[PDB]
Amino acid sequence: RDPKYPRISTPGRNKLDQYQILKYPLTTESAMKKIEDNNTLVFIVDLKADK
RNA sequence: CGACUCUCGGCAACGGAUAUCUCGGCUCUCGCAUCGAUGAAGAACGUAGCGAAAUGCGAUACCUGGUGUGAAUUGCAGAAUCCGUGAACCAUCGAGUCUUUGAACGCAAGUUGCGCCCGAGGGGCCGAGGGCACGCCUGCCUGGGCGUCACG
Ligand SMILES: [K+]
Ligand SMILES: [K+]
Ligand SMILES: [K+]
Ligand SMILES: [Mg+2]
Ligand SMILES: [Mg+2]
Repeated sequence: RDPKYPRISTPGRNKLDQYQILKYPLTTESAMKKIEDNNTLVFIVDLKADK
């Protein structure tokens, strides 16, 4: 396919950027235990974000 | 005299009739002609400092932009703004955005399951982003058959 015009002309922007992936951290008592016991941060993340 | 039953009146209950209403209904008349593969109608999930629904909107998410008007919104709180490119849960619309779906279109489907191609940008690797259904029309490219021939 070598089209005579592009069907989409908008570049296409990454709407699932880092600010959508990392919404906010968890601050519950269980989540705070993970910080000093297992060097772990708990985050609320987007549903579309994989590991 | 007392209890019980029945009965008459006064006050208090129970219940929601009556009366007066009404941003609703019903009937009639008029004007207009505008949905969708440029993805509709419908369905799902999200979205507010405090929201569940209804209403609105779509990761730009009770809204962005333009224009108009011209000082509010308010249930609470905080911010912004005022002789101004300037408040508004204001009006209107030409600029935008518009998740998962659905005629629904890579293949499926009680699955966010199973594939292939291109590709900014940082040989290979990692990519943001995007393509790949069916029928049909015009043109085009690559082909098949001694089907009809011509010359070698
Ligand atoms: K009585
Ligand atoms: K009445
Ligand atoms: K399967
Ligand atoms: Mg509303
Ligand atoms: Mg489908």
